[PDB]
Amino acid sequence: SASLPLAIERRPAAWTFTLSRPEKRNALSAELVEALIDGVDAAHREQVPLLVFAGAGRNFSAGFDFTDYETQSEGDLLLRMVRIEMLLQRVAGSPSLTLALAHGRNFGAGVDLFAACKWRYCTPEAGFRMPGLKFGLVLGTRRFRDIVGADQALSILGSARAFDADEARRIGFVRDCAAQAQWPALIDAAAEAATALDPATRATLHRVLRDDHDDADLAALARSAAQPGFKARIRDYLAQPA
Amino acid sequence: ASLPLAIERRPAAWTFTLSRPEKRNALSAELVEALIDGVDAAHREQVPLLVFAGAGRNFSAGFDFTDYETQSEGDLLLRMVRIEMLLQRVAGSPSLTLALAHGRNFGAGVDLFAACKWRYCTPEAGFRMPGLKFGLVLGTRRFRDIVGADQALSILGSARAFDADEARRIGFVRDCAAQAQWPALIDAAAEAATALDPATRATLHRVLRDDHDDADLAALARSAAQPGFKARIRDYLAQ
Amino acid sequence: SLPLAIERRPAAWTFTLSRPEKRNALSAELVEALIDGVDAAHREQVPLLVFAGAGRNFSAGFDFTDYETQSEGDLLLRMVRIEMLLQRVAGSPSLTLALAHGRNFGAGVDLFAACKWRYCTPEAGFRMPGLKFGLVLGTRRFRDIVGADQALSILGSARAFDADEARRIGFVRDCAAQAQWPALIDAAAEAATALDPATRATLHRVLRDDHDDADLAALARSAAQPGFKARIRDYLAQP
Amino acid sequence: SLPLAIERRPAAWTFTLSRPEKRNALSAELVEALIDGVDAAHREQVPLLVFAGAGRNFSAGFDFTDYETQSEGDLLLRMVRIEMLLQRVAGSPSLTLALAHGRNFGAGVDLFAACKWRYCTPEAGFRMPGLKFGLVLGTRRFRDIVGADQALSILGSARAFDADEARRIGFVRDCAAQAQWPALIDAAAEAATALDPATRATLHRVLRDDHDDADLAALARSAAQPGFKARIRDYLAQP
Amino acid sequence: SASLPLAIERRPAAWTFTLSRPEKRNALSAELVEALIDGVDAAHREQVPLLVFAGAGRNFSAGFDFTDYETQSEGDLLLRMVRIEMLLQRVAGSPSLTLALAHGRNFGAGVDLFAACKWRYCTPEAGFRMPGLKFGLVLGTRRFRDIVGADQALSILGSARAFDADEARRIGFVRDCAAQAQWPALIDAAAEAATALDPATRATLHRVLRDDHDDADLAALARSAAQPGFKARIRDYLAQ
Amino acid sequence: LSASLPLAIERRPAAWTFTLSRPEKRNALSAELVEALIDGVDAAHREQVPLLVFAGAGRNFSAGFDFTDYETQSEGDLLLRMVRIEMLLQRVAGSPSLTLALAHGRNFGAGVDLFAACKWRYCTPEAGFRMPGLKFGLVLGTRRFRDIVGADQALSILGSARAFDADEARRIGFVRDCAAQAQWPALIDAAAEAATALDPATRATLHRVLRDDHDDADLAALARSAAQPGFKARIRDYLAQP
Ligand SMILES: [Cl-]
Ligand SMILES: [Cl-]
Ligand SMILES: [Cl-]
Ligand SMILES: [Cl-]
Ligand SMILES: [Cl-]
Ligand SMILES: [Cl-]
Ligand SMILES: [Cl-]
Ligand SMILES: [Cl-]
Ligand SMILES: [Cl-]
Ligand SMILES: [Cl-]
Ligand SMILES: [Cl-]
Ligand SMILES: [Cl-]
Ligand SMILES: [Cl-]
Ligand SMILES: [Cl-]
Ligand SMILES: [Cl-]
Ligand SMILES: [Cl-]
Ligand SMILES: [Cl-]
Ligand SMILES: [Cl-]
Ligand SMILES: [Cl-]
Ligand SMILES: [Cl-]
Ligand SMILES: [Cl-]
Ligand SMILES: [Cl-]
Ligand SMILES: [Cl-]
Ligand SMILES: [Cl-]
Ligand SMILES: [Cl-]
Ligand SMILES: [Cl-]
Ligand SMILES: [Cl-]
Ligand SMILES: [Cl-]
Ligand SMILES: [Cl-]
Ligand SMILES: [Cl-]
Ligand SMILES: [Cl-]
Ligand SMILES: [Cl-]
Ligand SMILES: [Cl-]
Ligand SMILES: [Cl-]
Ligand SMILES: [Cl-]
Ligand SMILES: [Cl-]
Ligand SMILES: [Cl-]
Ligand SMILES: [Cl-]
Ligand SMILES: [Cl-]
Ligand SMILES: [Cl-]
Ligand SMILES: [Cl-]
Ligand SMILES: [Cl-]
Ligand SMILES: [Cl-]
Repeated sequence: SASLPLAIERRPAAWTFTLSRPEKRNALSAELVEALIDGVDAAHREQVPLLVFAGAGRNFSAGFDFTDYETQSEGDLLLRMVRIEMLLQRVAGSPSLTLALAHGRNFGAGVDLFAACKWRYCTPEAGFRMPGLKFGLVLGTRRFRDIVGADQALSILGSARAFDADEARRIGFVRDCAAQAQWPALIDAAAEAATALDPATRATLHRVLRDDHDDADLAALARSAAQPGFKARIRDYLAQPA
Repeated sequence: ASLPLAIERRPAAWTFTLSRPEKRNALSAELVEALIDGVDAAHREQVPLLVFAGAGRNFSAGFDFTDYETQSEGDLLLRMVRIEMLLQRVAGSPSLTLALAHGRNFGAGVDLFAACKWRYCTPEAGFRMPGLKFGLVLGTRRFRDIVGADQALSILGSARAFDADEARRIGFVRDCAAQAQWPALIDAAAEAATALDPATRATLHRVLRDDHDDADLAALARSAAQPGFKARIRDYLAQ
Repeated sequence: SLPLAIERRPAAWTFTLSRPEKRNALSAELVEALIDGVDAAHREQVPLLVFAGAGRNFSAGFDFTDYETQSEGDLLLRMVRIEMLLQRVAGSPSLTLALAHGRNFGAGVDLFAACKWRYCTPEAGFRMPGLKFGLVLGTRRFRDIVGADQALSILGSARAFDADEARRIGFVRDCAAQAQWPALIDAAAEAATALDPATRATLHRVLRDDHDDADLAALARSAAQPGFKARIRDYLAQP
Repeated sequence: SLPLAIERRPAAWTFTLSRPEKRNALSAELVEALIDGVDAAHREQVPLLVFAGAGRNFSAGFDFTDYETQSEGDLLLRMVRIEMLLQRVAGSPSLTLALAHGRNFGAGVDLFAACKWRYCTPEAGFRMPGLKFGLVLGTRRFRDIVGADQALSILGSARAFDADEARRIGFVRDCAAQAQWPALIDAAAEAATALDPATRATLHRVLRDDHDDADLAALARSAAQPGFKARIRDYLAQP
Repeated sequence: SASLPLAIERRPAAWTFTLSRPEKRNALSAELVEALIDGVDAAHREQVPLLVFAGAGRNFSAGFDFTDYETQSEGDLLLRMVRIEMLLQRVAGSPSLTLALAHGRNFGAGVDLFAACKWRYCTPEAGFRMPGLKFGLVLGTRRFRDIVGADQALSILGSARAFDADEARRIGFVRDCAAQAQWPALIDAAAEAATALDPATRATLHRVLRDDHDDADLAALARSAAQPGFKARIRDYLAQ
Repeated sequence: LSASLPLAIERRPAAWTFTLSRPEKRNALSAELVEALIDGVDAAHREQVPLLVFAGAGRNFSAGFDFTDYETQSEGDLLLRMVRIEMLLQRVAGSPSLTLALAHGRNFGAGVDLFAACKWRYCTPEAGFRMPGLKFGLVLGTRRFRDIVGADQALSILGSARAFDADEARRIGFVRDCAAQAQWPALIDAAAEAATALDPATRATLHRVLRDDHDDADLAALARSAAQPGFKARIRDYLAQP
């Protein structure tokens, strides 16, 4: 209880959530997910105009932390995936404007957290992969579809393949590519856009714009991770060469 | 040590008998998996009629809380998800489904009963879905669809018991029937189930059903995944 | 001799099925006459549409006379047009009243079901046996009236039900002898004209559970499955 | 003199409509007072909201006093605020209880209908006449309570109904003399507090048929039609 | 009255609705909105294949007319906004093909009227802004999103900002940037497309293609404009 | 004719290839061909074939509904054939298999809709497409087309009941890319690999989750349009147009 896997910088127009496990590729431990949920909930209570998501170290996030998954039960793993989806839905449906800034190699729920944010930028060298369908996981699927279209989503998710910054830009997954040196200016621009409307009107606008399939998404996640043999499917995937 | 489930296979019907007499037919993970396996097998074979009953003194006491203190929050979530996956399989069955209740029934046990299309109980039977007392949202909309939003709020809102007479009044059971009359009900049900060709029976059930499976599973998952689940169970089990 | 008689008064049009030597069975001609008549009434914004049958009954439904000489496609088309008729009546901005007597079958019962005010003679009978030959017609609209439990029992066994059972389950408002019928029509004409045409249309729209597309799709699928004529043949042989 | 009294106890807030010389008619001020009070209760997560009327009745609905000095826009705005209040009550996380007596009209009946537990005195009456002047207010909520059949009967002829009919059609839980009202409030307070605040909220959300947007849209279209004030004038005119 | 705030040219294939308050930037008074509703209803009854919308003078439309809003009640303002949304829904759901031709600087409900038309063109120098969210108004939101996508809708609506003709073309809001010299040829093409199908089939196609969220749109509009303090929010915005 | 083979089926472990084989009739969909396609697609679904490939022998993919003996057929016969076509299209569009279509030549109506029902869609640079059925009141494939190309482009094409070429098809996202026939074996191999990247159950779930299901609305719209009295006369008038 003395670590800080999530750093939160609070300013009047913006809170910045820095995933802070840089020796573990910002992988989502149960502790980090719970910290994110708490932070996001607090920001919604305080009607923070802009939430910024970033990662310390070499990347944004490698997604689910598979360290010691062998010593966790099938139930333990299901709970952690459910809490991840609950987090993603809170970020996706936020009354705050949300901004994500990705760099390095990003994976799974890490990419989904990025996807849940409305303004999305990455470094020209950044990379993304959502490989979970290889072990039967159905996470972030419809949200990714809503962004890039069903054709591109099938192409990418169906073969559980990587895609780079250029491809991410082409398919509309990122607004633009931007070096880390340009990130402070992007945050300022996002802060200005977020505060252009009052909290109640901003929340209403977000609610009106969003395609809400939260229940379908959570059901699909729950079913996928609750199929008997989840742990074995993970084991098989992690033993695979690429 | 006997198996927690007995399955009997006839041409027109399979009977699933819950058999945990020291545990009030409570749903262990093993029993739920046995039921899922059994119902899945029945569906592959297109068995016209599935019958659900309990050996001993009741239909079912729902989730088995034995040693819940030694299971993780995630273990308990998974078992609850698996129960809902079972309920949805039974509720959406292409087979005709019949449930026969007696004694005192609770929680997921009552929900399993509710998931069946033909529902009968002894005149002395009782039911309670107390799960909302520990924040659990299980079977809520399916119960609403049976009894109406008004009766559902009356019963679930206070998480209270109801007896066979109220169950009949509100449409929760078609009628009451003593255990001695059950083999005859099963025969009437098997005749009903084979009155239409299997594809037509399947179509009829699909056409009639109000499908909110995703909303149901999402609400279940959210409810059981809130931090402090075990502690809420603990507090309920004390009162 | 035309198969349909239409009486036009200012507040009400009365559609009298006029094939009393053929049990008022729905030939393609009768169904088109009905569609044309109902469409005309809708253009005129007639407050009340009344449906009745000359002779011994309301209607025996689909006319199976010479079905063997009609193609699988001809039969599908006739069923589709029946459903399009039923949807026009069910969704009418007019108030609708149906008056049944004698023995009534299938699409005949569905036409009756599509009307908002439903009355029959104490001796009237109803049967919807279409599921016996795989036909899915009027299923959801019947469910909306009597509830999924009662619809499953009646449709899933294709049983005939009487006026007493019809009243019990809410399928008719009440039983009334043919002598009480003109007063019922008068009462309906008054209720129909109690609101202005635009507001009446709005109320009907706001109150209705619309699943017209799901119903037409299910009908079309059910009747277009290869071997339709053969399923009808096996049915028409039964007990 | 204020048009609304609010009594706050630990488990309940009681909103007493307090315009007994004006039949508790809903002025713009009373509607806003009700909205502010209901919003405050929602922020406080009060288990139970009780609605009652001082004097001879529960409420006579929209206050048509000096409507001639109101523009059509003024009337639209007031109707919109009424619907917003009705939707806040109907969708409340609190248990809601309404206790009616005397003769009640329009939006008054709709406020009553928005509450989950509804009781009236043996001599209480109800009438929703707004469709006579083209108003579409509370229509679907009333339908959801009594069924499309009874809703059409009552709303389609914009007719009165007494306590006996209200009980028969499920519009009230029971008829109860005012002497029995303190015990009913106590029972409602017990029922409301049987679940924790978050769970009670989730239950209410899960059980409710939410068509708030269709309801507000229908209301707005009805009251924004050119000539709406003139239709009111015609309906209210004294000869 | 004797003014003609809306001119309607009628031809067998097409009716052209010219907004004709060029000294008031074609702003939508209650009278102009009612004229438009009457005209669009008449066209529906008469099964006109193509409806063309254009503005006289320097622009298409400046949206809601705020002249003497101070002397109108909060209710009067809600009513006028409700009528505008009802108009927009009638245009958006029209069995006719609809064509809008914009120029100059356009605002609010004027941009929404433009958006309600299926084929849309503007001059290279045209500008658009939907600023109403600055005073809490929720008008045309879902319809704009359906055209340009949630991402671009948020980029524009989230800061209630202007966008020019180049941006409009990029985001798919207009078919092309076309000078008024091109407009006769474009109307000709639209009239040809409109009459390619019979009236019943054209109506069916339009219904099948449209994402109908009319009730949610009207509810969101009504709630936004009925919030106590509406007139004051308008006052604040106009002062900026 | 029982000795004829209007549909050739090639069966391999990862892929079945359905080759429409009426090259003297522009691969037009007779009742027999539609029934053969339904039978074949149903069999593949039972056998959980990872990939279905659709192709046409001769000069094209398919000219849609075979009008050859329409005068000798009743209104009911024509309705039934159209309904069975929509049932086929819905089976293909909702397939748990990955689906690939390879178009060449001039294609029409239900032929273009069969192509549209497939997830991976490629055509030669010379391929042409037209869905003219709205000219005779037919409402077939309308919503699925809209879902692929967007309401704007769908209105531009269907509102005029007009042809569109391969360039336009690529531009609007109707085809993944233009590819000449020499590149087709490699595309099929790539498709088979993509199809087998996930296990059968997960593949089926991904497709289910990605798809916008409006099957009932689609079949209702089709049935209404083709059941309107005077259908055959509308067809006659359209076929007389020069
Ligand atoms: Cl670290
Ligand atoms: Cl962990
Ligand atoms: Cl385990
Ligand atoms: Cl990088
Ligand atoms: Cl992950
Ligand atoms: Cl993943
Ligand atoms: Cl959902
Ligand atoms: Cl799923
Ligand atoms: Cl394992
Ligand atoms: Cl035991
Ligand atoms: Cl266990
Ligand atoms: Cl017992
Ligand atoms: Cl339980
Ligand atoms: Cl429970
Ligand atoms: Cl009793
Ligand atoms: Cl929930
Ligand atoms: Cl008359
Ligand atoms: Cl006769
Ligand atoms: Cl015939
Ligand atoms: Cl009789
Ligand atoms: Cl029949
Ligand atoms: Cl039948
Ligand atoms: Cl439907
Ligand atoms: Cl079906
Ligand atoms: Cl007073
Ligand atoms: Cl007032
Ligand atoms: Cl009284
Ligand atoms: Cl009122
Ligand atoms: Cl009223
Ligand atoms: Cl409406
Ligand atoms: Cl002017
Ligand atoms: Cl004005
Ligand atoms: Cl310009
Ligand atoms: Cl404006
Ligand atoms: Cl605006
Ligand atoms: Cl809507
Ligand atoms: Cl809203
Ligand atoms: Cl050939
Ligand atoms: Cl043929
Ligand atoms: Cl075709
Ligand atoms: Cl076509
Ligand atoms: Cl659908
Ligand atoms: Cl249609």
